[PDB]
Amino acid sequence: RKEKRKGWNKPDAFHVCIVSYQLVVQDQHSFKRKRWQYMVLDEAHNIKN
DNA sequence: TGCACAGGATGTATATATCTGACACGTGCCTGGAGACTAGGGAGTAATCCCCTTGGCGGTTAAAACGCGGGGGACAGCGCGTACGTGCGTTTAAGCGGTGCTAGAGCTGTCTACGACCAATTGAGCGGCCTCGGCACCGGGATTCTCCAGGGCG
Repeated sequence: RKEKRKGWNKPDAFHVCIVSYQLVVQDQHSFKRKRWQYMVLDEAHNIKN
């Protein structure tokens, strides 16, 4: 993940990113820094709580 | 003449009177033993609330666990030599017996500052709160920093 995040910030290396549900719990501090346009949730019956 | 002896002239442990030191016994003045009054500090209870558990499925991650290569560092063997161990004679100085002192250690009245004990005020310090600027974590990039392969050199 560090190797994925070293081409991350300054330029645009991707038009979309694929991140698992549970990884945003640990990496929430890193993912909250970058601005985003669309964040979509699959099978929302998880987050329902 | 060469020799044994009878008694004095010195030693020497032996037995007796004598000199410290420590245990043992008989007192009387600062201690304990005990009796009564006060009272606030300790034993006991009625909510309480508040964080701390109960029991176990799964999914996933970061940390724990195992496995091999080998590199270098622990470690055994062994020779050296000088640095203390051991043994003499020679000296300086403490141990100890005894002395003349004193100046500071040590027990006792005076009173007098001066701190113990107790009402009245409050304000400075403690419970409650709610923010934002310093802090937490990480990318970007430059910088250093060590690892490995010649090769010019033995």
